Amino acid sequence: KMVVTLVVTTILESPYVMMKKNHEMLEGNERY
Repeated sequence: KMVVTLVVTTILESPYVMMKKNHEMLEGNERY
């Protein structure tokens, strides 16, 4: 053939950053 020759950190506080329902099932970016 042709031969070419040339992040965001947070905390576990309840009102600020809480884990939503089904956190064990859906975990990651869309979890908190």
